[PDB]
Amino acid sequence: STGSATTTPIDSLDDAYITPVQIGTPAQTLNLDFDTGSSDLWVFSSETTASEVDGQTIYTPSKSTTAKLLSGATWSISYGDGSSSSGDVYTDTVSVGGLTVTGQAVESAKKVSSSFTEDSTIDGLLGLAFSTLNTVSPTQQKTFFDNAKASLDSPVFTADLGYHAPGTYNFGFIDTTAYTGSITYTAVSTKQGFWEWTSTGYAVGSGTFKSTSIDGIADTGTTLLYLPATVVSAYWAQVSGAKSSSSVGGYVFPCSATLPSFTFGVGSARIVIPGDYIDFGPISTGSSSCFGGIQSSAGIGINIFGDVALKAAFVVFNGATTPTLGFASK
Ligand SMILES: CN1CCCc2cc(CN)ccc21
Repeated sequence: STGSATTTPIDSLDDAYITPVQIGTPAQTLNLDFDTGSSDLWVFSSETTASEVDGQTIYTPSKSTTAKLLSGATWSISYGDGSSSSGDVYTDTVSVGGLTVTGQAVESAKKVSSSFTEDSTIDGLLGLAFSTLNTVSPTQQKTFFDNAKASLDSPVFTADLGYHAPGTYNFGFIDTTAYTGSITYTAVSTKQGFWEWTSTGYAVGSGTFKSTSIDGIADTGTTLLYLPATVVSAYWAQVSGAKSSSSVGGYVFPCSATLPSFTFGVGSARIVIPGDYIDFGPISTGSSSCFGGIQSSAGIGINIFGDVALKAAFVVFNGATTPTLGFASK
């Protein structure tokens, strides 16, 4: 089997991407945020505290003839920014782009943090990291991809995120028309539950490539590119007037600036992030200070190749017995 679904930016900055997901029978379509940095499929639901729902589409398990309470199971996830959601668990039929999994754990939110309530376009997250990170207790549950894997033509999914435009998540096949050149594959460590890999270096604009190992994760659920402070300082030093602002929470730059590209290495290959992809717009409406798309990871504990980096590439998440990541230009 295969599946193919379009993923659409939630706003004009590409802060996140939503993909329609069919849950239950008859289908209830929710727009979920496919997250390769986490491993829970959770949704706003008829069980979510009413004051914490503000415009999201909800899953109502009592209206699905295939929903079944997973007795005794609860979940609770804290994200890296401090956001959180928790609740109970149903199993139900879940389909993405024509690919159907029966018995998928659908984690129904009873509580969500304000950051989620405020995002009316996101109806939940569909985790695509390794199932070892799934938070369901007392019986950990598998991700949608893990459940689908054996049925897929090939045990892979691909992320092809658009810049200011829709893109595609495919399951079970490589679309060889979706990228240019060849795909360069690189090793993955699953020891932390992430799609963790080592970039071979970077360049700023037309500058020379610096060969240096940068361990990080491929994370579709994070917006920005978080890299070591040395790398990030080298990037922003090429933007006149750019500076790190403790009050704003990162590097900012004059909105009148033209930003240089940023290149990262994948083995001997190179992925170029155009300068425009690094502009996240005014820090507040009407400001002439703009927020940068490359930020320091120093306070995180891990480097994160988020959407800023991934949308410059066609990315293969190869879930074979020994997983690997593939990157191609496009
Ligand atoms: C608060 N917020 C809502 C928008 C989508 C989303 C995704 C993640 C996963 N990195 C964390 C928070 C969050």
